[PDB]
Amino acid sequence: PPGPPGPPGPPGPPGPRGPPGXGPPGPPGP
Amino acid sequence: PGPPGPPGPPGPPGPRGPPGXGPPGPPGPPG
Amino acid sequence: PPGPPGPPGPPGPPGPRGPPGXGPPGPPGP
Repeated sequence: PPGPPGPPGPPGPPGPRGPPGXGPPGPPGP
Repeated sequence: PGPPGPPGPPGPPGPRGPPGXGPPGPPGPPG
Repeated sequence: PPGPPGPPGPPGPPGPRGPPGXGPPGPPGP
């Protein structure tokens, strides 16, 4: 018969970079 | 004597991607 | 007798997309 199965493969590659983040209004003028 | 066994199963997913790179807010109100 | 243990499995899929990034305050008002 065939031999036993081989080993699991390696982890896949990293996922893509996330989306850009979301700043507040600037300071008031004096 | 028999032939090679089947390939192994797929690996797990890769790691989550890195965090993204936000824009400035609007100008402040007038004084 | 059985054959040899089999070849390596394939890589997993890509990981999930990253989270959103972290912006600055806007410019001061006039």
